[PDB]
Amino acid sequence: EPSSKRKAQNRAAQRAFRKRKEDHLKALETQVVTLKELHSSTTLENDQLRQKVRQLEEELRILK
Amino acid sequence: DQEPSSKRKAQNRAAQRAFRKRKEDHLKALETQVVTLKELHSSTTLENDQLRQKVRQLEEELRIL
DNA sequence: AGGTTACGTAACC
DNA sequence: AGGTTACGTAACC
Repeated sequence: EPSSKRKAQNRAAQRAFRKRKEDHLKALETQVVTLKELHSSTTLENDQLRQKVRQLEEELRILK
Repeated sequence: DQEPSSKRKAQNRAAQRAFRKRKEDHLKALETQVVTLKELHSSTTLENDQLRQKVRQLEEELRIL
């Protein structure tokens, strides 16, 4: 059977490990919410930029 | 004394095993989703950078003639 | 070395 | 009722 010191170390190592898993879980939950707002905004900017390119392409098609 | 019955011990084990499974299934799903989202962010950002260049190439071409 | 894998214990709600 | 909260145990690498 593990010594009193090894027992104590296993409890502490698990306490720490358990906390890191919780921190990581919460960090991923926030990343999905953030990366979803980030995706919805950069894709809206791409709509405006592709419409801006379609505008300049016909404006060059006309003036040339 | 106050010790749970053999059947209750078995149920606590089963319930914990099932709880752990659900928690891990959600972990793998999030990990996958965050990867799908990160690569999508990197993809639509490269596109945004291509559209910002295509909006300057066409403005230089429509500035000379 | 002790972080990690792996499963358990039991009160609590 | 048993899912959930809360920690522990120890071998493995």
